[PDB]
Amino acid sequence: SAMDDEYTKLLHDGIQPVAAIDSNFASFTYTPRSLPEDDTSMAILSMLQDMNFINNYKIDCPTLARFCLMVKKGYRDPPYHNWMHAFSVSHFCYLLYKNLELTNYLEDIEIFALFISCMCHDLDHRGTNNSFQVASKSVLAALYSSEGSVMERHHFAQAIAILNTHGCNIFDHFSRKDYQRMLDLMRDIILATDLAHHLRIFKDLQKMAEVGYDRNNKQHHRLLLCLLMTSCDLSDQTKGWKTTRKIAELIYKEFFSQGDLEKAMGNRPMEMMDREKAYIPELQISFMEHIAMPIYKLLQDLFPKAAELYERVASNREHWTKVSHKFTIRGLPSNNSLDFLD
Ligand SMILES: Cc1nc2ccc(C(=O)NCC(C)C)cc2n2c(-c3cc(OC(C)(C)C)ccc3Cl)nnc12
Ligand SMILES: [Mg+2]
Ligand SMILES: [Zn+2]
Repeated sequence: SAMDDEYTKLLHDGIQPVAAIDSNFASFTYTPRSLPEDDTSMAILSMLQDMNFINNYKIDCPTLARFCLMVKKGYRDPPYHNWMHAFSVSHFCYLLYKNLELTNYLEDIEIFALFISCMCHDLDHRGTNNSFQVASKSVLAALYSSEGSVMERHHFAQAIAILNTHGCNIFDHFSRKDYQRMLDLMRDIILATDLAHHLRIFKDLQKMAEVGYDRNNKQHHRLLLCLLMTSCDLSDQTKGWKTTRKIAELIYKEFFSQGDLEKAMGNRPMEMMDREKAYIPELQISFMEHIAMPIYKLLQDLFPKAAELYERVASNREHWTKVSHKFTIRGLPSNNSLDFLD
């Protein structure tokens, strides 16, 4: 068994220093997708240690090692919603911890829950959205469609299934109340990754940012966790052009595969899922304007040091505007043929 061998080294070789992973590993300029996938499990452990969670919560190391590999093994390999997504999302949570002084805003247990939620938040994704679940009458829809957020409820249930696997419950020494609290947090945070959820709380996120964050306000803590989670989920937009270009390729590959399956079921895909209709520059620009930029604008409003993140997202958006003309074929194709017209 490969996982047993991986586990054996992960446990007995010891948790490597974060600075050994990369000199700039804790910088907003670092691209965690640059890390070899074979090194990501060790890096998860390194981050957990560097944030003092292992020490503070007296996490059993054999259990944590098993847990981390189980979570990694719990992602499938669609083009975007795979383990490297969860890892880069978790890495961004670490960056926020290192760069934004979250301990002034959130409880220890809340920040811990956020990071664990980042690792788990897309568990067992099949490369299709919630609507496809319902449309295809999937098992996941049979379970959760009456509640909404079908995939996100599944992601959360998968995280719990991993905890309930023998030798994997990294929380099982917690007090009853802390155990209860952690799982409730993971619920709310993972459910916050449903865009329907974000749209529903957006006015509140705005009011919070307007009046000013009140660390004594429990609803403010919950809203902030949702915002932070969604900013981790979108963190590929905060790197350079190459990263936003690459992730566009990945997510549209994934989208168009869904659309192809929808067409085969005789249904009309959303335009952005339809490879015959989707115009990537416009769709990406729209996603940045309506989803990504307002989330980072909110983050900047709440955290002055998050300003560079918003500015990088806005810049990447402008770069999409600049390259859009390249999606129009001028002259002939690079094979000198108009055969594609037939
Ligand atoms: C690169 C990139 N393009 C996207 C393009 C379109 C959309 C989309 O759903 N548009 C809405 C429909 C109605 C037109 C999302 C996109 N997206 C996300 C994303 C954002 C999410 O929203 C929150 C809850 C804030 C995380 C949730 C899940 C995902 Cl996968 N992540 N990266 C992307
Ligand atoms: Mg998701
Ligand atoms: Zn995600």
